[PDB]
Amino acid sequence: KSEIAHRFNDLGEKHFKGLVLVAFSQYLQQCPFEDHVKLVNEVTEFAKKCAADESAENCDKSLHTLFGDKLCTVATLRATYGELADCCEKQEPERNECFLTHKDDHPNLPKLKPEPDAQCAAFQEDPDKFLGKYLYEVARRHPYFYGPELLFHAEEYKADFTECCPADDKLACLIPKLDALKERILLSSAKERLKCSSFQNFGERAVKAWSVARLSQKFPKADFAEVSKIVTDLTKVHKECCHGDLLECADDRADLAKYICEHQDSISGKLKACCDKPLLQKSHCIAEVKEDDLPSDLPALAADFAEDKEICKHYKDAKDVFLGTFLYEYSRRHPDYSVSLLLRIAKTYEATLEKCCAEADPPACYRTVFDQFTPLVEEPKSLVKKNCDLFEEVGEYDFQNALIVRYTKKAPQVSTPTLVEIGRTLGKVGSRCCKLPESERLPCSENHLALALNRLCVLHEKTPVSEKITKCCTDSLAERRPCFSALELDEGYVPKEFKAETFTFHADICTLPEDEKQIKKQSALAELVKHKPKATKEQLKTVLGNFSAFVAKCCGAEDKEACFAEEGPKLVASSQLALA
Ligand SMILES: COc1ccc2cc(CC(=O)O)ccc2c1
Ligand SMILES: COc1ccc2cc(CC(=O)O)ccc2c1
Ligand SMILES: COc1ccc2cc(CC(=O)O)ccc2c1
Repeated sequence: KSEIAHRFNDLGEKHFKGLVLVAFSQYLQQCPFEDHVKLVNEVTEFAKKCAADESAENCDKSLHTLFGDKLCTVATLRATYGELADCCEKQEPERNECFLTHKDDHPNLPKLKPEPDAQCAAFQEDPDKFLGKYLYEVARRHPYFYGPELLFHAEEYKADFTECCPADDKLACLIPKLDALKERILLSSAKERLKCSSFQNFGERAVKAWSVARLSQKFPKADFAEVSKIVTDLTKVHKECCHGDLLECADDRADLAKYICEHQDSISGKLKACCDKPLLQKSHCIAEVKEDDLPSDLPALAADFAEDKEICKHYKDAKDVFLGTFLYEYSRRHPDYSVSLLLRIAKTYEATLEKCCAEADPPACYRTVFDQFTPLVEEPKSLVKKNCDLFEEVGEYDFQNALIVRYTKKAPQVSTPTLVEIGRTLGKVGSRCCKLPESERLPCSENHLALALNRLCVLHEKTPVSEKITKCCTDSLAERRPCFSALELDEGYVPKEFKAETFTFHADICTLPEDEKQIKKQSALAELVKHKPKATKEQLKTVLGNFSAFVAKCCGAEDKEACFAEEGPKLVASSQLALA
């Protein structure tokens, strides 16, 4: 009868309000917190009014009709969001489809820096409003954040402020906790942006293929019927809150958590801890659940997928279904393979049957299909061993520096801030994955590379500069990392016009936090590669060493500004000659 009433009844007032605020904040990122709270209230009031008499007028209307109508009431819409105001002319589903399009993944809003004194005072005088502020702030900085996951992260936030506002030291309790949370948000955001990116660019079939591989790894003892059910239900959950249907998304995610936990004995022995937790905790715990031990009775696949004489017959009859089965079974027995590698192997299996089932005697052709996988497995293992050997040797900052040089040579047209952010994110992959048991290194590395490279691809949709990057981002989801790995310096690139002020440093740097200095120095490294792109990585390491030395020296000088002014131009001059 009335959908708005249905969701309000199910989710509760608090969660309904939470998700509705996120939804509004994600669509309208530049509008004030004052304004969003009033739409949140007005909509909520309508849901209560509808939940009372469902037969009331306008209550029959869809969430999209109602949420999109409310978005067109917002003061100064044409002035602030001209691009988004045109959509308000259109009917549904055209209008929401129009809204979704005009979202910003890099809205350049100020860095989210904690103030222990002022925030604790805001939390005390009204916690409900203080938590609302958090949802708003993070939502407009991550327009594709997993809605119910945000409500979960907003509880971690509240848990930190409840612990640290009465405490003796208000900074030393709160500063490293909110930095760890900001770290966790960046990762949750990254995973859920790859999901939405995969829908936008490659489609539902691609997201399903990815989910089959991942869940098969996480739940190896689950039947193919069970894994299919969960993938079907999970893919609909992600499709919904990637498309802004946060009320639908939240309801469906809770149902799937309820399902996985009712059937946990047939799915995995790792879910017992997750299933005895509250609703938001439960959903988060399952999503991040440890992989189940391999079953003793795991079947041999050679007979079914290489030896059997009617494989072509099976394959031809229903391709997507047969391929699903192979993906399911091969992923189950390889928790030591990345998802992208499993999708690569599946695409090589598909290719072998396409070829072999055109020839005179197929069985003799596809008998050795599994041996076509060995080179696909050794390539990534090489790149992980090589990058981890480099990381453990030189550390996060130099490894990051090695990667900024690698990717600035690949895509020198890409902005320095973008190259630096990607180099630094790729550097974290070394820190996170190289320390893990070497069996867990490959999956960790490639699954986090997918996040880092999807970031780069998202930034590159906004400001396209490179046809090589476009091709790597749009061609094939499974072949992305290999595609990016394959890029070399463009021999037809014109070296950056040397601008002296680009490499000019002042005393301002000396007061900066550690990482903020790194960013400034790493920004300079990128600008060096752009001006002298044929310079060896060993040349660049030397020159930036000299830059670091110079900065440390002048920050410790009596007259810091005089030191930068006298030393700086000499260093820049001789740096040009060292990079020949
Ligand atoms: C374990 O950490 C890493 C970090 C960056 C990597 C980059 C690549 C991709 C490339 O070759 O450019 C491959 C493995 C990596 C492993
Ligand atoms: C149903 O089985 C599959 C297996 C591998 C797949 C890989 C991709 C990835 C890509 O096409 O680049 C997409 C769908 C798949 C479906
Ligand atoms: C400051 O520029 C750097 C720093 C460290 C690096 C390490 C490597 C690793 C290597 O030298 O083989 C490569 C480039 C770098 C660039």
